Amino acid sequence: TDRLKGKVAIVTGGTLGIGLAIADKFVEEGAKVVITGRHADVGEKAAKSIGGTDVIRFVQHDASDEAGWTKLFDTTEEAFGPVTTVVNNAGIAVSKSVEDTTTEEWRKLLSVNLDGVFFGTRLGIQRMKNKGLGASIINMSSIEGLVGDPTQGAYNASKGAVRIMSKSAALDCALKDYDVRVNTVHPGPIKTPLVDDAEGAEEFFSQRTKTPMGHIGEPNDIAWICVYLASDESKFATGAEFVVDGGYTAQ
Amino acid sequence: TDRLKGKVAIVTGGTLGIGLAIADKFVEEGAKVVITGRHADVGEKAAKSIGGTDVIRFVQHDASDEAGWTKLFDTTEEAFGPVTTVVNNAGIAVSKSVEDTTTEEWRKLLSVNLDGVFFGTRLGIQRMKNKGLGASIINMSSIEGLVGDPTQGAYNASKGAVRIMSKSAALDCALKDYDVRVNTVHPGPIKTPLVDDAEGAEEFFSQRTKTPMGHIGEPNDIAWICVYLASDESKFATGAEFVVDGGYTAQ
Amino acid sequence: TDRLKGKVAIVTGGTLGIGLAIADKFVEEGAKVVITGRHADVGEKAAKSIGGTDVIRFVQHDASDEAGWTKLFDTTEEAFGPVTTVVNNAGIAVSKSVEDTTTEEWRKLLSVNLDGVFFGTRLGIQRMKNKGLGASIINMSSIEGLVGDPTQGAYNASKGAVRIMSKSAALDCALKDYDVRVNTVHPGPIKTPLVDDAEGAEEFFSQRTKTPMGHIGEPNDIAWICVYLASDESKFATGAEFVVDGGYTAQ
Amino acid sequence: GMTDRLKGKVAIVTGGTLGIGLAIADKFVEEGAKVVITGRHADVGEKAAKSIGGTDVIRFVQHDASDEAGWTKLFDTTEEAFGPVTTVVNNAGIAVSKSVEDTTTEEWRKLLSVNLDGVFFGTRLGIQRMKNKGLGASIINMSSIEGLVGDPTQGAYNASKGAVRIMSKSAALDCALKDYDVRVNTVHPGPIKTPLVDDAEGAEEFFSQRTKTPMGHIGEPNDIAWICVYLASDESKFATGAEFVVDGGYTAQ
Ligand SMILES: NC(=O)c1ccc[n+]([C@@H]2O[C@H](COP(=O)([O-])OP(=O)(O)OC[C@H]3O[C@@H](n4cnc5c(N)ncnc54)[C@H](OP(=O)(O)O)[C@@H]3O)[C@@H](O)[C@H]2O)c1
Ligand SMILES: NC(=O)c1ccc[n+]([C@@H]2O[C@H](COP(=O)([O-])OP(=O)(O)OC[C@H]3O[C@@H](n4cnc5c(N)ncnc54)[C@H](OP(=O)(O)O)[C@@H]3O)[C@@H](O)[C@H]2O)c1
Ligand SMILES: NC(=O)c1ccc[n+]([C@@H]2O[C@H](COP(=O)([O-])OP(=O)(O)OC[C@H]3O[C@@H](n4cnc5c(N)ncnc54)[C@H](OP(=O)(O)O)[C@@H]3O)[C@@H](O)[C@H]2O)c1
Ligand SMILES: NC(=O)c1ccc[n+]([C@@H]2O[C@H](COP(=O)([O-])OP(=O)(O)OC[C@H]3O[C@@H](n4cnc5c(N)ncnc54)[C@H](OP(=O)(O)O)[C@@H]3O)[C@@H](O)[C@H]2O)c1
Ligand SMILES: O=C1c2ccccc2C(=O)N1O
Ligand SMILES: O=C1c2ccccc2C(=O)N1O
Ligand SMILES: O=C1c2ccccc2C(=O)N1O
Ligand SMILES: O=C1c2ccccc2C(=O)N1O
Ligand SMILES: [Mg+2]
Ligand SMILES: [Mg+2]
Ligand SMILES: [Mg+2]
Repeated sequence: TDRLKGKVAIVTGGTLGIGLAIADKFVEEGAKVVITGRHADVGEKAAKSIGGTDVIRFVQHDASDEAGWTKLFDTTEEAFGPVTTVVNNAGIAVSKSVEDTTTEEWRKLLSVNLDGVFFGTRLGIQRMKNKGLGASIINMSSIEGLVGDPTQGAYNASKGAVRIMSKSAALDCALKDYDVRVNTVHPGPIKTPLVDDAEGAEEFFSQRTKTPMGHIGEPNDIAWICVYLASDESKFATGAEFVVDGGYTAQ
Repeated sequence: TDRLKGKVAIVTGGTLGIGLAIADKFVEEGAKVVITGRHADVGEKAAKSIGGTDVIRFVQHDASDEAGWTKLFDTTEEAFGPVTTVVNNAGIAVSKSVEDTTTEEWRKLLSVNLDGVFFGTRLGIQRMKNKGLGASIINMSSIEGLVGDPTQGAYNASKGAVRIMSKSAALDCALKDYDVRVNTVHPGPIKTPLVDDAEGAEEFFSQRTKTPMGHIGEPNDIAWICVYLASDESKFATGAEFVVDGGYTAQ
Repeated sequence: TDRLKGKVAIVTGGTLGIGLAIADKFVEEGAKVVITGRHADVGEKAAKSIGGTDVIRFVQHDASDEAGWTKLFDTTEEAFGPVTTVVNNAGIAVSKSVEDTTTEEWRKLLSVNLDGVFFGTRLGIQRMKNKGLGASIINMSSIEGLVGDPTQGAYNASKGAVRIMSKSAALDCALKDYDVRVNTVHPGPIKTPLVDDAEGAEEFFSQRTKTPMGHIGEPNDIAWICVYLASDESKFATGAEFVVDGGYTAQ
Repeated sequence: GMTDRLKGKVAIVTGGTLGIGLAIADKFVEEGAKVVITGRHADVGEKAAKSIGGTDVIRFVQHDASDEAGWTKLFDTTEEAFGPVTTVVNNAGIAVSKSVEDTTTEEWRKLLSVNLDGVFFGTRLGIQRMKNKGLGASIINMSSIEGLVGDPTQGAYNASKGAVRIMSKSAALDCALKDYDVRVNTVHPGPIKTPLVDDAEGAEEFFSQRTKTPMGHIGEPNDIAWICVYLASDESKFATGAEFVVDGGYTAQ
């Protein structure tokens, strides 16, 4: 039995890392999937590496581009039918303390990590409510929405915003019987291009004082909890935080 | 396609309500299960409803009886092989505020809800560590381990204890590369005999000021998260809290 | 006897409501205080209502105005000497679900509630670090930085961002021995002009299902926890959340 | 001029003869409260009381917090000395350096009888004795950062402090819904220099590592006393069911 039977998903930033693995396991469990990203070559190769146009397709869309979001839903519904599932995964990092954060860096990171999740959640509610789809919006927070990090100040702001904004949306949808659920996923450190391109990041976060398991995670670790959250298995889960972090926040 | 292929699970209180559904879906995903209960009559047919002696068996056992835990593991192990999965689900309730709680009520509830979880977790670590089994201890807390209830004082105490004790155990297992994960599950109100017997409770907890979804969940809602937590899909999840509560704690 | 002897505090949005009472009790405990606000008429009287130019002054400044923050510190230090204490209290509300929030409303609320706190915290760290001042940055979050509200989506986002960004700042100041602490305050409902102008709000949040105490608080309730956080009494408190909410988030 | 922040209050501080409790007793008296401190060792207890003030403001009572019957005599004794009790600090607690795996059942029951049952006995009796008297009554239950995060080598302690954390919310809610005029809150110290820490070899050094306490040092008993003063005063009349964390940044990372 396919765990995402009948589901049609948008996965922002689905061409690399966590987003790519969410896409991969979404198709594996029966979902039609549109992945987005900014770079077209990367995006088209990523999509075909999972399957053909009958199951998965790439759409060039910056998650911070408000107007492009309506085209994204229209295109996705054209190819596969009504969207049932939105994974707001696109996100960037900035290695600066609050003290050392430039306003340009601040605004740039928030435009993607916060405005883009807002745009996808607001539009996802409008387009998916009251259709009996078992709709599910999965917003990618982080353990950095739960704890602080002295060199990720703007990132911390954005992931904590996503954490609580998601509860507002969850509550509204539940109280209004919209048949739309909203939850946040909080990965610990995961081996991705994001982490690979940060020199010494994996060794640093593999320290026992950081990740008690003594190693960082893999993209599939996050894909599988997103499968649970996209599926009707989680029909009673809303407004909740799902932490897959090697024990990071437990100490 | 069997998400729990090769797993051997103990499920305390697995003859009614949430425990019964956990066993049901554990076997559907390929796991041998031993369920426990104090009443041999109710417990014997409960085992048969899911299947036969090649998948599931009943073992009479009070969760607060420390010596029986050793017999429970021995019994399970020669029946099905080395135990891989422990779901500490057995629990009782008392409808008293802290002020109105008698010491006998206090002690009785904690012997099951706190001592029993301790016995299963402690022995579960001893018997499952260092065997490459992908061991998982799943400790049933509650939303009542996350927020208070004015007339569930003893219950709140037990569920907050389970919440943080599981983190201790998760951290020690991770730091010692024991290959045992420990997580807690936090159901909101769920239609079970425990709830069916408290008169007017389902209606009370279906109010929007309690559960935002306007209804209470079903035992299968808790079964599917335990499936995720018992499987190797969650191998980076330890010391974390998984909340399935219809939005109850999100407001 | 004076619990804030020698302290020099900037209190943004100090002309009404909570900020006014913070300023009041700060001057009462021997702090020198600059309050800010947008309306000069209201602000000059607000300052005069507490004391003369020797203990308190008003500066017209919009917390979203980044360049003005540098002038605001300069003006405060000219008047009273080096700033020891920054209370990022200016904030606004928008009564819209996520689904109904206009992008105009989103950007406007975040410019005050989030950018304003970022500007104040970042400059505060730069201007107060390494000067033996027992410096303290107090960032005004809300219970709405902890739980969601279906009709305050952007507000929830802002208060969640403030909650976790403040931890980042607290950690970096602690690790670098800056002698700057950073904490967040999380009021529940408080009788202020913000609540009074919102028709039916006080009645709604006084419901026992919302505030278990059956009434909302008053500005001095937040003033006194801010005095504690500004004083050297709290020299071991950093990165933490101080909730004064009538029991709102305890259920 | 300023004013005694605990004028008219009457406090019971369990385990108030050493460490955090002693500092809570000391600053409670400084702020105008009348205090009874408890402890198991009368020698330590009687000198503790005398070091803070006379019997007009503070007295010692030998009492084991696990001893339910003694709680009644304790409140009776405090009433006769000072008047109706207004403030209960459930501070007595002990530790056990064992993982969950390595905890003997005897270590388990002993720690919980003090850390959990003792806080239950004091909270329940505090409510019964202080409800409906308009005293501005406040129950302060001593949890820990170890009621918020785990520690691999304090499994029973973690259990006890997580229980205190949530049981206090139950009591806060019932008290508020019933208009008892009794607030209940928990305090969560990070590592604090006390006899409990001093007697654990290498504990202060371990918890001074930046990976544990970002401030690079542990706190002192007055750090906890001053938040308890706030919680006992009518200044916190709108605070109930909440967690007050004074930990040098430990749980912020
Ligand atoms: N890696 C971790 O340790 C970790 C931990 C916790 C949370 N997270 C979160 O999980 C999410 C995935 O992170 P990751 O580690 O997989 O990052 P990654 O390896 O850098 O992948 C980034 C993906 O997002 C796309 N992307 C970047 N900017 C975008 C924009 N403006 N609009 C649309 N798409 C964009 C990228 O494609 P293009 O470059 O072609 O646009 C790429 O497909 C992020 O939200 C991150 O904050 C990551
Ligand atoms: N129902 C809810 O809304 C809800 C919500 C959150 C959390 N929970 C938690 O989830 C767990 C299951 O609750 P439920 O609603 O399924 O309870 P339930 O309907 O009362 O079923 C409890 C099961 O536990 C067994 N049990 C009772 N006392 C026992 C003991 N001393 N030793 C061993 N087994 C015992 C019972 O069998 P016998 O009668 O034969 O002993 C029964 O099989 C509990 O830990 C509860 O605290 C429940
Ligand atoms: N009241 C509650 O129940 C409650 C609960 C939780 C949190 N809070 C938070 O507490 C803080 C104060 O709220 P309140 O209820 O006291 O609000 P209020 O009664 O509306 O007072 C707000 C104060 O901030 C000033 N202000 C508004 N916009 C500003 C800007 N852009 N720059 C500088 N100052 C500005 C106002 O003066 P001008 O209008 O003249 O500028 C006024 O002095 C806010 O951060 C709010 O989010 C309030
Ligand atoms: N120190 C820390 O770093 C830290 C951090 C977080 C929380 N805490 C908590 O803070 C509280 C105080 O700890 P502390 O570090 O100040 O401990 P401490 O220095 O060991 O002092 C403990 C006090 O409690 C008394 N006590 C011990 N067992 C008792 C019992 N059964 N009944 C009554 N009194 C008893 C002791 O007196 P006798 O010796 O006369 O019995 C002593 O007066 C405890 O709840 C602890 O769990 C401590
Ligand atoms: O992007 C990241 C990351 C990179 C490297 C280590 C930890 C983390 C984390 O927690 N998030 O969200
Ligand atoms: O025992 C209970 C209960 C009873 C009635 C409604 C909800 C709940 C819950 O969440 N737990 O744990
Ligand atoms: O501004 C507010 C407010 C107004 C009225 C009721 C509750 C609240 C709250 O929680 N915040 O933050
Ligand atoms: O009792 C203690 C203790 C002792 C030594 C170091 C840390 C801690 C702590 O967090 N609690 O609660
Ligand atoms: Mg902006
Ligand atoms: Mg709540
Ligand atoms: Mg931590």
